[PDB]
Amino acid sequence: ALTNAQILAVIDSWEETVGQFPVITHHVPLGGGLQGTLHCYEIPLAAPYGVGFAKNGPTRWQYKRTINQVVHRWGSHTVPFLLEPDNINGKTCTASALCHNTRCHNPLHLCWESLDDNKGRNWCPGPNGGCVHAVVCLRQGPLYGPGATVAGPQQRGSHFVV
Amino acid sequence: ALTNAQILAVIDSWEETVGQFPVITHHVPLGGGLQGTLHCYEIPLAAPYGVGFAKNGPTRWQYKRTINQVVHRWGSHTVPFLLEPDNINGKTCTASALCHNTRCHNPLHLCWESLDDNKGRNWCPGPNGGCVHAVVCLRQGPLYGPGATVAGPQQRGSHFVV
DNA sequence: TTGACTCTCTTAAGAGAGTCA
DNA sequence: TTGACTCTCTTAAGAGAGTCA
Ligand code: NA
Ligand code: NA
Ligand SMILES: [Zn+2]
Ligand SMILES: [Zn+2]
Ligand SMILES: [Zn+2]
Ligand SMILES: [Zn+2]
Repeated sequence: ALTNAQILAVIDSWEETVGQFPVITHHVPLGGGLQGTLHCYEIPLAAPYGVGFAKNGPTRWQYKRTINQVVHRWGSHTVPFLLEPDNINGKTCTASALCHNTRCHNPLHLCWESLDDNKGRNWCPGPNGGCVHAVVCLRQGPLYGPGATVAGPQQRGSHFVV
Repeated sequence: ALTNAQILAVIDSWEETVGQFPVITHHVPLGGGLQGTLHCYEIPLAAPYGVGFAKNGPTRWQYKRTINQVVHRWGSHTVPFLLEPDNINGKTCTASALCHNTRCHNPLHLCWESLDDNKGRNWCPGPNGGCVHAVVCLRQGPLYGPGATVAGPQQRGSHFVV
């Protein structure tokens, strides 16, 4: 809600509930042929999910609290960042899952950045493979690699140059 | 159904028309602090665009040919790949602009790959900065870099471990 | 046969808000 | 107040199809 005290209360309440979510260990590529371990705090697959949480889509949830008899609701991954600017360079700030695990709500696996930065982490080589993100990646992106291109650049005639 | 000859004729007509688009020289980052040159053949900003071309959206165009009284239409960037498979690994193949210049229709600047591979090139370090794309990038992606993250992973209490 | 417009849809990273009990 | 559902929207890389003359 409006007051700093109320916001801190929201963050602390959210952390307590998510702190009780099942902790699941995931072993992950770091880049450079190295492997690491992440501990994700995963929201349940079906109701009940936890105090204040409800599912609004297959892998979308919201956190709800009643303050001053008014209902305040936020995207379930956004709560750690309620005290942060909600935009940057004219772009909306988004909750960005460093572990690439949508059910995870571990705030140590989340950052707050533009949707472009967020998406781009899917192709990052990872913290031991050359990641240059200022807020460093926790793992190599799931989509990093040579790709599966069907056809490359080509022309039939002689009208074009690179 | 259009024959291979008819399809080849469509590709030849497209190349002949696009080859007359204005050719614009762009200096671009290659990665590794190096600079290169790309020559883009750019569709005009407003009508007329060229024989067979029409704008269906702000930066979307289609190419149309009528053959034996039947109207055929294709996405304007897809024509170089009409003789290629149209899906791979169960994913639709898409025209992927290696020059990251949407108005460009230079077929030497296009490849044919899944939408995920396509998008991921936005963050590639480039052909001289460590690109691992099997069909190599022509330049460093416009979104490669440290990013502009507003807040990193953090907790208020002690409920979480990484 | 052709040009110049119109509209809506896909994907996978993200969101807001309403209806009931 | 709290829980468990419903619906649609945003972005930036990509698409298909209709109307009229
Ligand atoms: Na993400
Ligand atoms: Na692209
Ligand atoms: Zn996680
Ligand atoms: Zn990274
Ligand atoms: Zn180009
Ligand atoms: Zn590349």
